[PDB]
Amino acid sequence: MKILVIQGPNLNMLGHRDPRLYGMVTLDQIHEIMQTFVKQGNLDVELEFFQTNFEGEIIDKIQESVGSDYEGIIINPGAFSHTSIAIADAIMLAGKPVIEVHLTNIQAREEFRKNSYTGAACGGVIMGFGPLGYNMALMAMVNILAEMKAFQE
Amino acid sequence: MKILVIQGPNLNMLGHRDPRLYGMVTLDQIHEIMQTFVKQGNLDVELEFFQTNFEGEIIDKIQESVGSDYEGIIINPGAFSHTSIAIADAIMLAGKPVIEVHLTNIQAREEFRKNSYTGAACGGVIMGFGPLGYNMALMAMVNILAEMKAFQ
Amino acid sequence: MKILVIQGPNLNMLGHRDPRLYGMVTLDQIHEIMQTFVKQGNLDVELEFFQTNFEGEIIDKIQESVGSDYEGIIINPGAFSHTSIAIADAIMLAGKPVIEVHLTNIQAREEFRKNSYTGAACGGVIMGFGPLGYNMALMAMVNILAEMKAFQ
Amino acid sequence: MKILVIQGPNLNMLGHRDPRLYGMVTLDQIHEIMQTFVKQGNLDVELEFFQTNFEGEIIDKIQESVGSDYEGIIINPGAFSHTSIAIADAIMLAGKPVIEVHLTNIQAREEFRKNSYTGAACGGVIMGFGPLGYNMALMAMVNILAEMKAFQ
Amino acid sequence: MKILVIQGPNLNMLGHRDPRLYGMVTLDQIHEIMQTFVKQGNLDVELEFFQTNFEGEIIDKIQESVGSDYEGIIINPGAFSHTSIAIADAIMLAGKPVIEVHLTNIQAREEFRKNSYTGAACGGVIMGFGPLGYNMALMAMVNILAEMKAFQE
Amino acid sequence: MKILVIQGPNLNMLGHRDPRLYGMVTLDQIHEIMQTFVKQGNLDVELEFFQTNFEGEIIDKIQESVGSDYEGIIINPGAFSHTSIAIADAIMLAGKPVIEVHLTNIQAREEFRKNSYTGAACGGVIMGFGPLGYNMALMAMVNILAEMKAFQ
Amino acid sequence: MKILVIQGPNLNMLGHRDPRLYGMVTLDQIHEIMQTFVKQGNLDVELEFFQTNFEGEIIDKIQESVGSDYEGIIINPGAFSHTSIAIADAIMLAGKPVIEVHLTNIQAREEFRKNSYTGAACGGVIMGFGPLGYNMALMAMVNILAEMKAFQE
Amino acid sequence: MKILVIQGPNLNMLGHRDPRLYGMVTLDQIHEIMQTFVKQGNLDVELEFFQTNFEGEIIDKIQESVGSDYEGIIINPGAFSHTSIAIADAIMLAGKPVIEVHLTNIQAREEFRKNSYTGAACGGVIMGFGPLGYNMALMAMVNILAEMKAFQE
Amino acid sequence: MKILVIQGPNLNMLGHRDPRLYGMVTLDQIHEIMQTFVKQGNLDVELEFFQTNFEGEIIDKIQESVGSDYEGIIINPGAFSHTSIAIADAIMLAGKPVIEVHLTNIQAREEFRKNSYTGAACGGVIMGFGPLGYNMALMAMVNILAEMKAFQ
Amino acid sequence: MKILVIQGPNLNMLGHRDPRLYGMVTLDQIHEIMQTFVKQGNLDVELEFFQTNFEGEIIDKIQESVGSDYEGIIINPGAFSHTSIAIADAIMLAGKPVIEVHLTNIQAREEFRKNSYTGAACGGVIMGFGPLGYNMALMAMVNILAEMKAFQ
Amino acid sequence: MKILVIQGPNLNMLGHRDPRLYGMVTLDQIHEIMQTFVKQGNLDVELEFFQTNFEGEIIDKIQESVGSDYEGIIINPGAFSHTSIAIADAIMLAGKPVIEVHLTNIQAREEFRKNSYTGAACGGVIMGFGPLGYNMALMAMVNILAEMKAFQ
Amino acid sequence: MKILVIQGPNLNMLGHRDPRLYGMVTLDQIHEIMQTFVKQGNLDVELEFFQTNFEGEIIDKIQESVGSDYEGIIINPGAFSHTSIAIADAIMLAGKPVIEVHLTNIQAREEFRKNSYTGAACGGVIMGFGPLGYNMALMAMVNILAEMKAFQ
Ligand SMILES: C/C=C/c1cc2c(s1)[C@@H](O)[C@H](O)C[C@]2(O)C(=O)O
Ligand SMILES: C/C=C/c1cc2c(s1)[C@@H](O)[C@H](O)C[C@]2(O)C(=O)O
Ligand SMILES: C/C=C/c1cc2c(s1)[C@@H](O)[C@H](O)C[C@]2(O)C(=O)O
Ligand SMILES: C/C=C/c1cc2c(s1)[C@@H](O)[C@H](O)C[C@]2(O)C(=O)O
Ligand SMILES: C/C=C/c1cc2c(s1)[C@@H](O)[C@H](O)C[C@]2(O)C(=O)O
Ligand SMILES: C/C=C/c1cc2c(s1)[C@@H](O)[C@H](O)C[C@]2(O)C(=O)O
Ligand SMILES: C/C=C/c1cc2c(s1)[C@@H](O)[C@H](O)C[C@]2(O)C(=O)O
Ligand SMILES: C/C=C/c1cc2c(s1)[C@@H](O)[C@H](O)C[C@]2(O)C(=O)O
Ligand SMILES: C/C=C/c1cc2c(s1)[C@@H](O)[C@H](O)C[C@]2(O)C(=O)O
Ligand SMILES: C/C=C/c1cc2c(s1)[C@@H](O)[C@H](O)C[C@]2(O)C(=O)O
Ligand SMILES: C/C=C/c1cc2c(s1)[C@@H](O)[C@H](O)C[C@]2(O)C(=O)O
Ligand SMILES: C/C=C/c1cc2c(s1)[C@@H](O)[C@H](O)C[C@]2(O)C(=O)O
Repeated sequence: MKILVIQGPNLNMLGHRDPRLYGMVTLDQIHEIMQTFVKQGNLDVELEFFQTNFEGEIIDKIQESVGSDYEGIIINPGAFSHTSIAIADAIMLAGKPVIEVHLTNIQAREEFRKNSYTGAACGGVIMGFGPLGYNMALMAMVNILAEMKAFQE
Repeated sequence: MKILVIQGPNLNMLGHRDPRLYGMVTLDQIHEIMQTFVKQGNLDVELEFFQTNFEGEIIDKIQESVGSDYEGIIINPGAFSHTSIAIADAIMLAGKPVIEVHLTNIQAREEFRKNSYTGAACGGVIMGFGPLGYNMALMAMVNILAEMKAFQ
Repeated sequence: MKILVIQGPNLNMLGHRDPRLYGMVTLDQIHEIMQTFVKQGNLDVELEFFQTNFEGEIIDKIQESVGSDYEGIIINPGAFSHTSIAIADAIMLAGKPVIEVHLTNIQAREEFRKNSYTGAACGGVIMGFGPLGYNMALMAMVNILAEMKAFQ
Repeated sequence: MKILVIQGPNLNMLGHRDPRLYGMVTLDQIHEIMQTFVKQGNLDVELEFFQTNFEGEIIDKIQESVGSDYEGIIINPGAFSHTSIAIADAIMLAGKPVIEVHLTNIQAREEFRKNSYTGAACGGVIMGFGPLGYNMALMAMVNILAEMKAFQ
Repeated sequence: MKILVIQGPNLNMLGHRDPRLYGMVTLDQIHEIMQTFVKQGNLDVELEFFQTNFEGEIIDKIQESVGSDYEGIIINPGAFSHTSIAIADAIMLAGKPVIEVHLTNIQAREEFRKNSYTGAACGGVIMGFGPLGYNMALMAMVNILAEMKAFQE
Repeated sequence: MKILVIQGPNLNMLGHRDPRLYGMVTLDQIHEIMQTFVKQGNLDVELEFFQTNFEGEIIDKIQESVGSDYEGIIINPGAFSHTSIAIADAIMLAGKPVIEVHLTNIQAREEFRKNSYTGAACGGVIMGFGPLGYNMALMAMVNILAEMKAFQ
Repeated sequence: MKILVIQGPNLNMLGHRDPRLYGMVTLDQIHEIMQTFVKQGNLDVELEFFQTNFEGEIIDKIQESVGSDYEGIIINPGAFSHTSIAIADAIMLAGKPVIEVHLTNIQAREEFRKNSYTGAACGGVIMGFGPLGYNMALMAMVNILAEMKAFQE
Repeated sequence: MKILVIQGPNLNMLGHRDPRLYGMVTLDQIHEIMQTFVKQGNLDVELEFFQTNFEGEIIDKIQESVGSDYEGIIINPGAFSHTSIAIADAIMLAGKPVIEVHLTNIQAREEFRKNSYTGAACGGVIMGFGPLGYNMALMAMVNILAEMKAFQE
Repeated sequence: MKILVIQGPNLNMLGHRDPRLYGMVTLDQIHEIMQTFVKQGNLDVELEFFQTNFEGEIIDKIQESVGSDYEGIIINPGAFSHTSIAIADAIMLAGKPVIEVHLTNIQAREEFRKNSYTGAACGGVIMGFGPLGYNMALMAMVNILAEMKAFQ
Repeated sequence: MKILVIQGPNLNMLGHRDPRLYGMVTLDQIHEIMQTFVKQGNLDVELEFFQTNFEGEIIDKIQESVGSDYEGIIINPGAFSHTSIAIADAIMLAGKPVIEVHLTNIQAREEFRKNSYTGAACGGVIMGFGPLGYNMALMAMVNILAEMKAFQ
Repeated sequence: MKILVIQGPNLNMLGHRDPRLYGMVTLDQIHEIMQTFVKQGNLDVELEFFQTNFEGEIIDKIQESVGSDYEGIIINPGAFSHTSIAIADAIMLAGKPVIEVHLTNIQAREEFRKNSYTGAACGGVIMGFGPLGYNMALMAMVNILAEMKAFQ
Repeated sequence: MKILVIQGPNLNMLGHRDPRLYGMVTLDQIHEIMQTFVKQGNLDVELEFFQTNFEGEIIDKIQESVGSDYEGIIINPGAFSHTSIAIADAIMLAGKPVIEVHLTNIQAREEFRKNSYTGAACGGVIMGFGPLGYNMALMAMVNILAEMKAFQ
């Protein structure tokens, strides 16, 4: 099964900036950890990784999850989580399972980070586990897609 | 007269997703309905259609309108209606007629859809008629322009 | 089909006061324009016009609509748009098409004009086109009704 | 005991519109149910019923309750509950017991129904029991009037 | 000159209810005091008195101040002061001077009395002087209409 | 009919403290008044009374109403009305009729008493009648239970 | 009887700045108009005029209305109307009648002018009549002090 | 390692009430699934399960995580998530890792569920995965405690 | 005189956790300091100490105070200060002196600590002095009681 | 040690006005009570008293404290507590102990008295004890200073 | 050019207190830095410096700028920026260019510093550059005064 | 010094639309004025200019400032100032000085312009001076870079 990992604005700077707040592990390193999670689990999962600082590129990518190629999305929308009704609508419209991940606990930071339009549109949200949250999302997504398959059969 | 029809984020997914909310007519089907409204009315209107999920492509397109080709805009900014001061400002600086259309009644949904920066910047707003709203906007734009050329 | 045109408080003062805000066409002149739109289109539409400054007369009239004479309402509730839950409720219980019209763009004036209880209760809202907005509403109501009789 | 039952706007449409929210029992049926309750408990109570969509008619009627004819009021102000400081003041100035009734639970619907200016002016408030709430009010009104008289 | 005195909902109950809050002087007594103010001043003023509990009657009356019969309005809108955008618009549209009077200080009571849509539409507001406020409004209106006349000449 | 009457925090201090606000009738007296009301109307109703200052004991007790012993609850949550989402959820999950009672009019006191999470979860709410409100609730509960059974 | 007229911050610039908003009549001219109002009425009133841009000077002056010399105060607190809980408390503590005057209608301007801590502390408020409001306050104060005298006797 | 699973008010009614909103799987069934997760993983984890409808019992239990017996807590505070500053403080004071779990997405329900005092106090939050969220929390906690151990050595 | 010292949720963890926020003196050490303040002053004061994490145990204890044993309460409600209308109400109905103490300055922390329902219900509040605040409260309670017995 | 006692606007009117709100003891009487508390305790405390209605005189005085004469401030800013960021800032920059006192419980009055910029800037706040609050502050300041000289 | 530099409350404590927030450069040093900037660019500018903790002295001084002596004002109102509608009005009534300066970024501190009534009244606002901001203001003031004169 | 000047959405329309609000000077003219300012003060500064209507292009460009090419950024984010937490975070993560400029005074326009997420992330903010503000920023940037180097 194909799982699309979408990483939003500023995430490409992971490990390179503000280690104290977001950690030393880079985005390329998180994605290799996700692939090793699959390999070791022998999961029937093909991951695709996509990062962008553009709202419109995120939406275009989500819409491309139309065709029977991608089954689920794992998304960290970054700061667009708090502001983008347009990505939230794209998630609602996608009609495939979407899981939201935040490295930090967005309940425990500035008041302006508390709202997540996107996260409200997603089936589930994971926050404050750093990079591990992404392996937690994989685990979850595999289970959700298998349970959807059982129900269809 | 040249009329530019701008369709904002997610609008291209019409008729393919969430039919009970946004209906079964696709974006291509709305646009051919608008064309038929023109043809069948022998209106002297040349339509151009543009869809995008990018706020900046919308601004670029509104600014591209400045050069005596395009005379009015009919815009559905989608979710950017509620969030984009930047598009509101582009509308303000465009210095020609802009009508906002919404498929749904944005007073009757989530609280976060009630604010419209863009609609506040347009001369007129139409909402809740589905696709017919775009034909309503055409009727308006043609009367507005007609009346503008007489007053000049 | 019978269409009822309800004009709320102050609307009768049109063209006699504050022309730079609400224009120079009077309420009688808008209504004869709507009639001409019907006649000149050979629409099978019988218009009835009603103006009042009384919230209760508006409710009475919406309820009087219940009996298979009137098929849709075109309403400009005036200032009651922003304050009258009671008219919103009458609209909800009326069980037929209601379109709200506003002469001005109520997203672009005082903050207290942004809320519309009534417009939230209507299928569609039109604002900011001046008098033309009522012709836009007629076009809509006729298409809505047409489409309703086919689906029955 | 002469007890005035005032029914506010839209209440005359009971049973005739939106049965799923407000029930199939009509206003006339509720008033027969109140008389049946007065009989089958031998309350020395004479009911007077008054329905209106006019705020001012409700205020006129409350003021009429000045003369030693009517001893208490049972009121369902409808949507005026949420908006009418004028009816709340009329209640306050009346100096007779008033009891507010709502068919629905106005803590469990839209946010705009939670405020009741009127309810706050009343001695007590009943909500969410449908037509029975009016009998519950009768029960309390007879009791309140008894207490006042024992004190006299 | 003709001055219209509009008294809003509940005002007809003055002196008869809640003396403690609104006083012992009745509405009919305030209006006789206003007429005696004119008579004694030898003011060229004809007063018309109108009370109603209907928003629509107030608006109808204000609109009737169209014809060159009434020059100014003195209004106590009562509780409609706080709620009626429709009366505020009627005042704005009237294009004759309108003065708002409150018996009580509506800054010193419930929070819901603080907003006055109507008072914001009026040229001036007088509050908290009881019945005297109405003679204060007369004095003011006479002066305003005389000053308007001088300016036109 | 087994009907559980739950009385929330501070309610056991009735009559013993602040008589001017909450009356001189004690909680024990209110419960005798409820039994007297069941007798003098031959309601086939058995009352169980429970008072506590613990939120969790109220939730434990509502959950106990799972087994086909207790058919309905009459609750005065006290100050937990304004604060306890946990009791409101217990009410929602109970799937038996619940009716909320307050001695005072909680629309007419401090701003912090106006919210009732619990009341919103209940089928109906009664306030401002003092001890009588509990009898009013009984009346409604017996009726609600009858309607449910006729439907069964 | 002695009536103290307190004029708050910026009022000394009347007639000299922003004529369009506050008028051409200067503060010294308003005070002469008030004195002519007394003279012509033959009112038993001695006026004292005091302007200051200092909150503390206003409060000190109000407290000086302790001794049986001043019977009433007519105050335009200016912008301190909206901000000074300290002047509002001084008014409450004074226990003599105080009337608030605004040249403009503070209901019809910026949202930040709508609150009047001071005006809520005063028995009455007059706003939007320009200079005339001060003669309206005099009229009112004379009537209030005479009515207080009758009641004491 | 000992992991304490705290389940808050109403959770004991899982599977028995409102299946549509919270599911058919009971609380006792979730806890057996967590134990099978451990057994199958061969994790060095001893689970203790505790449910209560009492705020004070939750706090007492958290404080009992003082002694070097329990290393981490997995908590679903239920409705106390939104209201209990006292449990949030107990979490802050505990100085052991605490993970918050919600069955539902509390961003996508009533406005009153959006605030989580407790979740802000926790290192991480998981929401909207139903029962699976608890196995996701276990996975996370095992990883967090192992990483803490490596760092101490 | 008997003085009851009530310490609310988490207070028992003092000096064992978060020393930089709440200090290094334990709850037992504060209480023996209060005892020494009494002894060393030969005050005629008998202290009783009570800590709990349960809102209902606090209410129970305030109500238990009603019987002419206990003359005043010194309370630190902890986090319940900000949330418990139920304890505020218990304080109001207790009908004797209650002083609230907080170790920290609750005006100078998170916004959610600024509201104190309980402190609004107490005669006096002390905050920000650490443990010394409890000795300050003792000094106050003894002067308050002294002055109360003279006035009786 | 030198302790400066600053009394803000209106405080000089104590005991001469509104006795039921602020009591009958004058400002001079409070200050001689504080002196007696010192003398009778043989505290090594030299008090200086300052009252003013001027925000700037308060700031001037706090800044004048900078020079090794004055060691701590006891302040009642009066109404400036709720409005003066400028005094809050002066307190922050003063770099020595400041205790705020209020005669009344400012959590239990108008909503506009609940905010205290100044009290948020002080180490400790005392409110609701009347004049005794100033003796409480003295006790605190002496213990705070004592403890500060030992730690140096 | 005579340019008045007004420094508001607490500003005279620069360098003497809280160096970590406001720097180690004193107010006197900032004013020498401004003179050095006028020299090393030959601005025909004469500076006058005025610091005060009194709102009324700031208003008195702004009013003094009436007479054709002072052509512009450079002001750092301190905390009065956030609270003084009176100083904002004095700025508005002055009819000479005024420029506001803050040492710190008042968008990046407490929520209560974000509002500036004064800044809103000024032609421009500078923040977050420390002492340099005053030179930046000088630069703009000389330019603004030039533009006005070219126009003259 | 390589200094990047980023100009946000709508800024390329300077001088071409709404001259009354934003002036007649074009973006190209502002950038020549900045070069002229660098010359006539011999700042060893090389400017790079970048304008875009795309939020993501602004973030891409700020990230490009990672490599030791560009030492500081001067940014006018346009309307993204009020809405873009994403650009504010890019500013924060950049770890080079950034200075925000606005042509207009964003404290003196609509309420929706007062918030600046970006400005809050920046070292300083300049507003209301028109084109000159960019030179003021240059002045500060060269200084800030000097201070950092002296420290190096
Ligand atoms: C290199 C930057 C990573 C960021 C992650 C996030 C950012 S910025 C923020 O813009 C957002 O508020 C929270 C966030 O999505 C997270 O914690 O994962
Ligand atoms: C295929 C999606 C169409 C949408 C239309 C709209 C969306 S999403 C929403 O994002 C917006 O709130 C309302 C809206 O502009 C409309 O009703 O036309
Ligand atoms: C002659 C007055 C006409 C009015 C129209 C309207 C008014 S007043 C207002 O009271 C309302 O806010 C807007 C409005 O409904 C519209 O623009 O059509
Ligand atoms: C036929 C309509 C009945 C209505 C009743 C009510 C309405 S409308 C509403 O306008 C109001 O909010 C609640 C209400 O008073 C009730 O539940 O009884
Ligand atoms: C007999 C009732 C007189 C009233 C006057 C007024 C009422 S009710 C109120 O409804 C309104 O809030 C204030 C008011 O207009 C006034 O003080 O004059
Ligand atoms: C002896 C105390 C009785 C109380 C009742 C109530 C209290 S306290 C309050 O805590 C609550 O706000 C209202 C209330 O439920 C009622 O009016 O019945
Ligand atoms: C020369 C300035 C006169 C002013 C008067 C007033 C000002 S400023 C304002 O500071 C205030 O908002 C209203 C005001 O008190 C009034 O209209 O009288
Ligand atoms: C049987 C009830 C389970 C509940 C779970 C929850 C409840 S009630 C709620 O009280 C809370 O808002 C969310 C919640 O913690 C969750 O989704 O896990
Ligand atoms: C060991 C924990 C002590 C606490 C004290 C307090 C807590 S937690 C808090 O929960 C409360 O907000 C403030 C408080 O009451 C105080 O400062 O005394
Ligand atoms: C003689 C006036 C005394 C005052 C004291 C106070 C006042 S006015 C008030 O202006 C302030 O809100 C509370 C206060 O500081 C206190 O209770 O000590
Ligand atoms: C020695 C104190 C200097 C201060 C400056 C300022 C203060 S206090 C504050 O009171 C204000 O909020 C911001 C301010 O104007 C600035 O950053 O320049
Ligand atoms: C040609 C448009 C220029 C604009 C500038 C600005 C705009 S639009 C606005 O979108 C923004 O609120 C303020 C602003 O950044 C400024 O004053 O420089």
